[PDB]
Amino acid sequence: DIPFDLIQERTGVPSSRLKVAFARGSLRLLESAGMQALLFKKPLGDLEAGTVIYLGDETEVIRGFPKIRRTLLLSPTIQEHFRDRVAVEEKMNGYNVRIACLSSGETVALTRGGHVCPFTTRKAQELLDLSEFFREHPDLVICGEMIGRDNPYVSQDYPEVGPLGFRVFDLREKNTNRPLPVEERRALLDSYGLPNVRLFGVYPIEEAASEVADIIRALGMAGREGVVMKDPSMEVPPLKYTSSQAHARELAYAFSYPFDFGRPFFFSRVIREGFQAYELDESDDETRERARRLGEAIIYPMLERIKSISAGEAAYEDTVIDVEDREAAEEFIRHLVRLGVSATLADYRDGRATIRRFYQSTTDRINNYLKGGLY
Amino acid sequence: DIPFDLIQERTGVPSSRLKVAFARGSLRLLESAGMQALLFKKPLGDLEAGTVIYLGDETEVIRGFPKIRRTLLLSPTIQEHFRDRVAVEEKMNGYNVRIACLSSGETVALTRGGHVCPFTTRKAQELLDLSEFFREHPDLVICGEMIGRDNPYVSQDYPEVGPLGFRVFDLREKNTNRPLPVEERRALLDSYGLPNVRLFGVYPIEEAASEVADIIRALGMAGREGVVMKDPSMEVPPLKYTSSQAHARELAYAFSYPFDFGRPFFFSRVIREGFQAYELDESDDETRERARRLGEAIIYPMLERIKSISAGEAAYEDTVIDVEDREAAEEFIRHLVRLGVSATLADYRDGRATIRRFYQSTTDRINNYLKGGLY
Ligand SMILES: [Mg+2]
Ligand SMILES: [Mg+2]
Repeated sequence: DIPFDLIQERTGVPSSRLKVAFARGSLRLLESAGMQALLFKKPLGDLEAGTVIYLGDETEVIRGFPKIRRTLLLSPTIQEHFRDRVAVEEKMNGYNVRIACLSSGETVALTRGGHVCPFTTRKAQELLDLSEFFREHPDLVICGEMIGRDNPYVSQDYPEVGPLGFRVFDLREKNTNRPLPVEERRALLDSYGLPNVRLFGVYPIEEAASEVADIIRALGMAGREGVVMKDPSMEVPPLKYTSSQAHARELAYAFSYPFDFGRPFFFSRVIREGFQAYELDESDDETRERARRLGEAIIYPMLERIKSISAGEAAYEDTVIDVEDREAAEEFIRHLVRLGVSATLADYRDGRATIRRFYQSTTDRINNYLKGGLY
Repeated sequence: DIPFDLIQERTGVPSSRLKVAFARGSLRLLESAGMQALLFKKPLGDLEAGTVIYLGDETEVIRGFPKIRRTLLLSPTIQEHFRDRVAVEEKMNGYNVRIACLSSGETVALTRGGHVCPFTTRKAQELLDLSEFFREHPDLVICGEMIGRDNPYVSQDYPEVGPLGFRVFDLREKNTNRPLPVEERRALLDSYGLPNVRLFGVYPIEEAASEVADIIRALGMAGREGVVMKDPSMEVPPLKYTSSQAHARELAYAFSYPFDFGRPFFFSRVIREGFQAYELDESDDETRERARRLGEAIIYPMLERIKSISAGEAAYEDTVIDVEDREAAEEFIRHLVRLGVSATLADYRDGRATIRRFYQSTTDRINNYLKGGLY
C-alpha cells in the first residue's frame, strides 16, 4: 500500500490531504525498474502539477515544472517585475521534458504531466551524453525542450538541431525544485557538453524592454516562437512573451482543427496581438500587415479544412518518427492513447513509424454541418 | 400572492416548476401599472425566455419571441430543413420588440427580456398607427425590429427609415404564440398601413439556396445583416443566415470592448466566415478580401481601444436618440440603470439625448495590463 506519511514528510502535504487527493488527482503506478511512483495530476500544496515521487531505496520527489507567467506588454511590465538585470533566452516551440537519474541509477524522461514517455526517454539518451553529468550531479533535474520536425507532440523544424533535438533551459533540485542561477547553470551544462537554449543576453533592467522588442522583431521574421525572460539569480519567477508569427502559427493550427481546441484558447491569442500592435508597430503599414496575417491565418486553414472534409477526408495529422522497432512504436501509441490522443500507427518501415493523430471532433462537426445539421 | 394554479392553467407549466423557478427566477413585478405581472427570465416548458404574464381583468400571456435557429450553409441545409417552399425576408439589425394591447386598453412595447421600454413604447406609438389594428385584433402581438442609426440599443444606419423606424416580421397570438402564415400576415399588415420587413420572395426549395446566395451577395455589398428563412405556413421553424459584412461589424464592435463580450463573440462569428467562404466565395480574390476584412475588424478596434484607455479615457459607447424632452431622456437612463446597465445622460440638446454606456470590464482589465499587471 501507499506510504502516505512518508510522502507527507517529503512533500509537506499532510497525509490527510493526500488521501483526499487520491479520490482523483493522485495516481499510483508501476514505473522504472519495478518501482512504485506517485503522480500528481493537479497541484497540491507547494507541489506543482506533474510532480512525481519515486519510492526507491530513497524517496525522490521529481517536482513538476512550474507554470511560467505571461506578459502582453514589455513596458512597464518588465521593469515592474524584475530587478537590476534580465536574462533573455529563446522560447523553443517543442515539448517540456524533465530528465532525472533515479536512485536506482536508471535515467528517466518525464513529460509535463509526469508520465514516462518511451519515445522521449530513448531519444534523450540517444541525443544527450548524460552519464558523467549525473555521476557528479545525481540530484539535479535537467529541464529542457524536445524540438524538431520529427517530434510526435509538437512539430517545428529547427534546422540547427536536426530532425529531433533537445535544448536545456533549467537545472532544478530534486524535492525542493530549486533552480540554479542562469549563468552558473549554463556554464555547468557547458562543462559537461550538454546543449543550452539560446541566450541572447543579460541586459540592465532599463534597457531590457527595448532589447527584447528588437529580438522579438528578429524572431518574428524568422518564424521563431519568442522569449523567456529571467531573473539571473532566479529569485523572481520568469516571464514569457511571444511573437506575432508564433500567434498566427498557433491560430492557423487551431483553425485547421477548430473543434478540437476548447474554444478559447482562441481569444487569448488575438488579445496578445492587440497589445503587441499597441507597443511594437511603428507604422500603419505594420499594423495592416498584422491584420492581414491574422485574417489569413484564420480563414485559409479553416477553408481548406472544410474543403478537405467535403472531399471525404477525415481530419488528421501525420508525424514520422524514429523508433527502436514496430513494437516500440505501438507502445508509444498506447501511451498517447491513454493521454486521450486519438492516434494509430499509420505506417512502419525499418525504425520509421508514421504516427497518425485523428481530430474526430473537427471531422464529426464539420461533416454534420456539411450534411445540413443546424448550428 | 401569486395565483400559481391559474398560471399553470394558462401556460401548461406545472405549479411545482413555477414555484421552484420563482424561488430563483421567474420574477415578480408591477407593470402597466397597477397590474401585477410575471416575467420569465429563462425558458420553462413551452414558455420562451422573455414571456410576461399580465394579471389583469383578463389573464394574458405575452409569449417571448422564439429563438431562431442559425445555419452556416445554404446547401443542402435549406432543403434538409424546409418543406416545399421557402419565404425569404430581410434580417434587420436593431432590437426585437413585441407590441400588445393589454385587456386594460393600455399599449405596451416589450424588449426581448420582457421589459416595458418606456422609450420604445412612446416611439412605437409615434411611428406606428396602431389603434385601428388593435381594435380589430386585440389578441395579436406585433413582433418587429426597431432599426436605425439613432437607436437606443443597437445602431445601424437604415436610410429607408431615417434616424429611426420599425419593421414588423411576425404576428403572434397572445397565450399560444401561434404565428400567422407569412403571406396572410403580410397582407393583413398592409391593409392597416403597417410596415412589413422586406420579403424578397417565396421560392421552391430546389431553387431556394441559389436565390438566397444572390440575396446575400446583394445585402453584403449593401451593408445589411442577412436573411431570415421561413416556411410560408410556419409548419417548420425559421432559419437565420447572416452576411460577411454583418460579421465584420459585429466583431469590430466586440473587439472595441474585448473583455465585455464572450470570450466569443469571436469563435462563433469566425466559424461562420469559414463555411461562407467555402460556399460563396467565387474566386481567391474574394477569400483574400474576406481575410483582410476579418483581420482589420479585429486588430483595429482593439488597437484604438488600447490607445484610448492608455491616454486616460474610460471605455464607453455613445448613442444619440430623439427624445420628447430632457425628462424623457432622464427616464430612459433610469430604466437602463434598473436593468443593470451602467449608463448616464452624457448630454442633452434640443430633444437629442446622448446616452453613454460604460464598459468597466474592458476599462479595468486593459488598465491592469497597462499598469504592468500580469496576464
Ligand atoms: Mg511551448
Ligand atoms: Mg439581431
